[PDB]
Amino acid sequence: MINMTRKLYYEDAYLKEAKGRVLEIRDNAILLDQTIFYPTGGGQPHDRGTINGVEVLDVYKDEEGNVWHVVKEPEKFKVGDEVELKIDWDYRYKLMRIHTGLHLLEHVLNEVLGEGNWQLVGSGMSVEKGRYDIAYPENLNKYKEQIISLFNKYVDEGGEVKIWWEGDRRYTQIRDFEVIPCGGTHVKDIKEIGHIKKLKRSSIGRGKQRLEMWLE
Ligand SMILES: [Zn+2]
Repeated sequence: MINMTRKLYYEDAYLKEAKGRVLEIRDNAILLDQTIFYPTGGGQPHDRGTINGVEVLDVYKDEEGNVWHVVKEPEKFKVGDEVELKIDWDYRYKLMRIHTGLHLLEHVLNEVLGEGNWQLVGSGMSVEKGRYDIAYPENLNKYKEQIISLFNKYVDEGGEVKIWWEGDRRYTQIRDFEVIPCGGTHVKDIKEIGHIKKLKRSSIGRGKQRLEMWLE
């Protein structure tokens, strides 16, 4: 079935610039059939950049999961032909390190707090920091330092972050750690993440704690 806008970022291979035919249009929407521009959802913001040197402001998906690229100059595009794609690599790559960071934080937390003794409740990330909302009885702070040293240690050692599909479902995994059902864009190796720049703990309420992490 090709009625689904083929995606390239899932195959990323870190490809920065892309080129693919063009499909229908809306007010600002620009349905396509090729793209390196990651839509949204899963806590990983829509990376950005330029499509034909044009300004991309929003990038999401439709019910059938069709990537629409909300641009600034919609009055410079037809309705069928072909175009070039350019994405803010850095803003992208610095998101992968972050997103891949969170998965590692998941394992690390398992090791330190004990797999089972805590519950992930919320997630998501900004362009600079990442957030992991959790539900754990003890005031996390008493683990700040043990967590960071462990996060980093794994980093240095590095490890392959393999990814795959099992039909219409995509799974990911770091080394021999947790196998996660995430749907974002990850680095190929965690050594490509970097040590923690800062790990702030805060109480979000209802007894839920929030780990915000920053990378060097
Ligand atoms: Zn995730």
